[PDB]
Amino acid sequence: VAKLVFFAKAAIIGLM
Amino acid sequence: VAKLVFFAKAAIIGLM
Amino acid sequence: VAKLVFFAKAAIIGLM
Amino acid sequence: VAKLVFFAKAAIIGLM
Amino acid sequence: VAKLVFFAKAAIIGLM
Amino acid sequence: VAKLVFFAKAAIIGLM
Repeated sequence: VAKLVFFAKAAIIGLM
Repeated sequence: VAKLVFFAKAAIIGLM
Repeated sequence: VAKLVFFAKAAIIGLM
Repeated sequence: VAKLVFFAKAAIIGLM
Repeated sequence: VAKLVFFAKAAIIGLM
Repeated sequence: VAKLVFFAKAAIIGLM
C-alpha cells in the first residue's frame, strides 16, 4: 500500500 | 503452517 | 489487531 | 535466525 | 520503528 | 523467492 500491509480475514493477505 | 509462511501469487497470502 | 501488527521488544511479537 | 522467522504459539514471535 | 515497518521500494525493507 | 523471504543484514530485506 509505500508499505507492505498485512490484512486479516482465516488467512492473512499482504498488499503493497 | 508451526510458522507463519508468506506465499506469493499480485498479493501475498500468509498461512500458519 | 484488522491487521497483523509486529511489535518490538529482543524479539518481535505479532498480533492480529 | 540469517532470516527473520515467524514462530506460531495465540501470538506470533519473530526471531532473527 | 516500536513496530517493525515494511517499506516498499523491487525489494521490501524492514525497519524497527 | 514462491515465498516472501526476510533476510537479515541493521535492516531486513524482503524478497519474493
